[PDB]
Amino acid sequence: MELFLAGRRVLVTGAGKGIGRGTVQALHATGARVVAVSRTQADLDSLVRECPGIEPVCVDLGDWEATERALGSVGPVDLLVNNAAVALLQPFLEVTKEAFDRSFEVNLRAVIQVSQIVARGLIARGVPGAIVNVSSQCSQRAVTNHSVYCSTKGALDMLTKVMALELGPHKIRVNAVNPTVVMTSMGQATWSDPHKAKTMLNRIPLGKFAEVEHVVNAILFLLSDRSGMTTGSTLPVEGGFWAC
Amino acid sequence: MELFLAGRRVLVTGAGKGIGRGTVQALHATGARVVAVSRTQADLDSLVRECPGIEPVCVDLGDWEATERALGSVGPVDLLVNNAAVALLQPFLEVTKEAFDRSFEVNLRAVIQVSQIVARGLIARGVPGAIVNVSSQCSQRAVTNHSVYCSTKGALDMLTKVMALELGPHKIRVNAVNPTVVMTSMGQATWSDPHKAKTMLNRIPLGKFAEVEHVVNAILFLLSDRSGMTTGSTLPVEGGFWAC
Amino acid sequence: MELFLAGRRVLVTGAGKGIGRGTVQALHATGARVVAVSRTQADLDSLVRECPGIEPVCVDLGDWEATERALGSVGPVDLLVNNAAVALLQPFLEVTKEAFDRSFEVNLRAVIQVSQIVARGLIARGVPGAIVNVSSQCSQRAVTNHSVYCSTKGALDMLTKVMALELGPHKIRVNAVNPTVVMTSMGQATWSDPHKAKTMLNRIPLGKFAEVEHVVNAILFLLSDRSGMTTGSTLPVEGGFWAC
Amino acid sequence: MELFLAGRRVLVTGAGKGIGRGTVQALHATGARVVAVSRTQADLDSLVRECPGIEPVCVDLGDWEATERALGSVGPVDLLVNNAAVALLQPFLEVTKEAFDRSFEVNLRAVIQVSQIVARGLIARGVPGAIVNVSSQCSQRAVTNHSVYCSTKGALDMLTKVMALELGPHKIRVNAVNPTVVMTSMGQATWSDPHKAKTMLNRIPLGKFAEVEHVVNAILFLLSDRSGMTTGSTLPVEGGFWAC
Ligand SMILES: NC(=O)c1ccc[n+]([C@@H]2O[C@H](COP(=O)([O-])OP(=O)(O)OC[C@H]3O[C@@H](n4cnc5c(N)ncnc54)[C@H](OP(=O)(O)O)[C@@H]3O)[C@@H](O)[C@H]2O)c1
Ligand SMILES: NC(=O)c1ccc[n+]([C@@H]2O[C@H](COP(=O)([O-])OP(=O)(O)OC[C@H]3O[C@@H](n4cnc5c(N)ncnc54)[C@H](OP(=O)(O)O)[C@@H]3O)[C@@H](O)[C@H]2O)c1
Ligand SMILES: NC(=O)c1ccc[n+]([C@@H]2O[C@H](COP(=O)([O-])OP(=O)(O)OC[C@H]3O[C@@H](n4cnc5c(N)ncnc54)[C@H](OP(=O)(O)O)[C@@H]3O)[C@@H](O)[C@H]2O)c1
Ligand SMILES: NC(=O)c1ccc[n+]([C@@H]2O[C@H](COP(=O)([O-])OP(=O)(O)OC[C@H]3O[C@@H](n4cnc5c(N)ncnc54)[C@H](OP(=O)(O)O)[C@@H]3O)[C@@H](O)[C@H]2O)c1
Repeated sequence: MELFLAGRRVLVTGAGKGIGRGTVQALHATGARVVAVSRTQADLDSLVRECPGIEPVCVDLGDWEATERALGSVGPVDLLVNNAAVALLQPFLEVTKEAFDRSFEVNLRAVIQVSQIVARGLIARGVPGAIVNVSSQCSQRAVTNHSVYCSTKGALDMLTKVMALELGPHKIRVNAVNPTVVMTSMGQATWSDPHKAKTMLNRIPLGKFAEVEHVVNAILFLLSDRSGMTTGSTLPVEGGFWAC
Repeated sequence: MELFLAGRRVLVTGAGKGIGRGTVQALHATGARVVAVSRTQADLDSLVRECPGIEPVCVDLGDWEATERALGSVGPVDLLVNNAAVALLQPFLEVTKEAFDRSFEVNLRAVIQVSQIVARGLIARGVPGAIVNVSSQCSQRAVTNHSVYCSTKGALDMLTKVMALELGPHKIRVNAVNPTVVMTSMGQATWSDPHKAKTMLNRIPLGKFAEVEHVVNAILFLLSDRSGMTTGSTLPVEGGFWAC
Repeated sequence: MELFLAGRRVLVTGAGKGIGRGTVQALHATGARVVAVSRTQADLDSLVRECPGIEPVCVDLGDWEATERALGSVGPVDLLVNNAAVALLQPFLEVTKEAFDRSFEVNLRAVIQVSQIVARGLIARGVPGAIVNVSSQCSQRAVTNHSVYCSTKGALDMLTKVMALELGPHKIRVNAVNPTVVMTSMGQATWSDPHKAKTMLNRIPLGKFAEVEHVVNAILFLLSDRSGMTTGSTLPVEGGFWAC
Repeated sequence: MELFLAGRRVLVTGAGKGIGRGTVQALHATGARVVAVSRTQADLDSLVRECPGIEPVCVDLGDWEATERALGSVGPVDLLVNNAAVALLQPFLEVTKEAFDRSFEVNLRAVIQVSQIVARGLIARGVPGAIVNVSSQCSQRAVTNHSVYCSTKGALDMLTKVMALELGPHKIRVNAVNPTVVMTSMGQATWSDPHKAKTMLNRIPLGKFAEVEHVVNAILFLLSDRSGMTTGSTLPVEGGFWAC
């Protein structure tokens, strides 16, 4: 199934590691032009060696002012993957103002700002496009010590819906993907305990956590014209965790 | 994106018309071996002329005993699309025992029976597979005169979930697709009035009804290993109707 | 908080045992006039001794023709609790035509028929009313061996929604309550194993199953004018099971 | 139905106007002791005249530091209603950093902080309690120019779920209410146009917007032991808007 992603310009946030990195790798492989945005220079340096031709942008996306300046003259961008996020885990009764603020600045505010920059561009050019927001299984199911992170992802699901409503007339589709634990730096920080992960694994009908490739495939399908009547959705990549 | 559907054996119900017909057409074009099951012989005759080498099975899927007999020695089936359904529309206070019975027999009990036949075969062979159930935007939003139809589709969503739970350990994924109005015989029976369709259209961010191709694309993605951590889901093909 | 249920005429199905029995008991204590409908005569005999002045109607609600005949001259009914149901548990691959048919006949088609009888009466009289459908935590989460039962309850949720839509203009509200395990004959048939119940209990934030009183309280709130802008809803009585 | 709210100490945020004000009025009428928290002194002055004995606290709840200082020695609080919110409406492509920040500080961060203060108190005293979060119909359905406000409410729904999970062991229930337009200063700012409200009204089965009394009744029921197995829920007070 040809997705018709070849030659199109794609911006990926949180491109340094895990899902964002895999997404840049897949897009570069299929002949897309990629803008790779991430917080840590070393991650972008190695990525550009692996994927020659991608345009690295090193910026902290929790910084509205710095984001605007860095994504300033990004150029035409046809397709957008909002993947950058932080998981700042604290028991509810220990949540701090600082962890709340940081989480919403990165996981949600930056989704607004980057998507605005991309959408404005598409509309000015009079051309259709697509946005995928990387949410989570946790966007619709609570997990201990994830009050902030779950709230950002629940917010992100709804944000996705409003964006879909308002951008649909401009032929811009906006979807979310919702993965279970993916063993990456985030995933194997706290799910690295074989029995903390055990209780969750028992709740997953397919009996396993998600690979980066599972998430990337879902993102690519949602970016493509193959999903041309899908907008405002939350596509689960969690092995049936939501079902039971 | 290669879906790896070439050579696999696929059974599609309600193959005679609309979405099921389009699904047969797409699968045959990609090199799958198809078992086309539908109620009306003429539909199947023409489809075999269009798609030489498909195996037609003419049966009324509302008939448990006749389905068992017809789908008896169907052979190895790796993939299953449960698409046959009836939309018997009556105001709630006019709902009849007959309309209820027929609707549940075709729209749900046949999903069980045909899925058992295929699943039992997969388990005997010890091989993975996938099932797609064609649901509806109505599975989750009520529409006047659709009390029975809405209930079958709401049931079918939850059926998809239990099937996902129980078949997951056998590496069989089970997903639903949930289209808005598709202008087919069913779609353009009652949504043929330009203002009955107008109120719904105003609720769709993408400002249009779904084409058969939109639904087939989602089906083919959910059948393929590209959607390998998606099970128990309800993938909307409704232009954003659920979102707003 | 006065619910203004004194003097109103209430019909309750499955009144013989568990939740329906408790509902009759509570309503009779508050001064409602109750029509108690249930399958087994002995259950109704004892309940009328406990609750003198209730009107017993012994009928099998799975029988459309017999229900029509029994609920024929029931008289003015202002409020309706659809509680009768069967839990026929079979592994998915063991589901039978008979179990499916029985389950849908009692759990759903009877909800339609009894609701039509009451609603038609309300509309003829030109007076407002309310209907409560007793659903399940299973309406929205799959449980092994509950493919049929889960599907009836998933259907019943969506039925509640269409009924709410169509009856709203007649000032008739229609809501569902969705309890977790309630230790009654149904609840303590299969959840009687202390470790089968253990895995579910660990998923309930309140760390316990529901008492009959919990469910009756939610029913009575949804019947009263206190819930006057609530219709089409699914009120969980599951200790937080859906939330996590 | 006695709710057993008499004599218990209840804190209500956004008590100055609309739903929060009605809630203080109802609680004061039933004999509860009320802490009334709101931004504008004049609103609290008049409230205390209407409801002698309530403890006014004038504070901007978007200010973490000022909140901590003001709700410092509040005293024992048994029950909590988080109602303060701002609706800062902007088209998606016009959303500003300032409107995002303000909305999340008030609508969500303050819910965290106030609920922490109350919960810590309950736990220190070893006593059960209840929290109700005033969300919205918009928490699960997108509305034009409400991207920020819808995202706060979607976040609030999820927050409610995590809080329910973590506080359930401490016998603290946490629920949300989700009203449609209530004609208050917020409601009749933008829904004051008789045809902007017309499209929404047509989508409401009960054919009307919510009164303050509808919301207050739902809050009281969720605060009471009558809803003793309900936690992590989102109780709609939107006349069936979600159903169709
Ligand atoms: N694995 C899981 O448990 C899991 C589950 C469900 C959903 N998700 C979601 O999946 C997505 C990807 O997560 P992952 O597991 O791939 O995480 P990861 O391995 O931690 O990758 C996240 C990437 O985002 C970048 N990033 C974070 N904050 C940033 C900021 N302020 N500015 C610029 N870049 C920033 C990170 O950079 P630095 O490392 O340089 O900070 C990193 O390159 C997220 O949206 C996450 O919420 C993850
Ligand atoms: N089109 C829409 O508006 C819409 C919207 C939401 C969901 N859906 C769902 O999409 C699927 C496809 O519908 P469609 O629009 O393509 O409908 P269609 O054009 O009416 O085609 C339905 C096909 O299923 C077959 N079928 C029906 N009952 C059968 C039975 N008892 N045994 C064997 N075959 C049977 C029909 O055969 P005969 O014609 O010979 O009876 C027909 O070939 C269904 O599951 C439907 O509910 C459709
Ligand atoms: N308890 C749980 O675990 C649980 C959990 C989630 C949801 N629910 C739902 O809660 C409701 C009440 O169940 P329960 O636990 O109270 O069950 P129960 O203790 O088994 O009582 C069910 C009552 O309904 C009656 N009934 C069943 N079929 C009938 C028929 N065809 N015609 C007339 N009466 C009939 C039964 O009569 P006979 O006994 O004479 O057959 C019995 O009096 C149902 O809608 C059930 O699905 C229960
Ligand atoms: N009516 C609707 O359209 C509608 C619909 C669905 C849900 N809701 C929700 O219902 C709840 C009540 O809204 P309403 O219609 O009653 O609104 P309202 O009439 O505007 O009342 C909101 C109250 O909250 C107070 N408040 C706002 N920000 C505050 C802050 N930073 N610190 C302290 N107090 C603050 C307001 O004070 P000032 O006026 O002094 O700022 C006011 O007294 C909210 O959670 C709202 O989101 C409203």
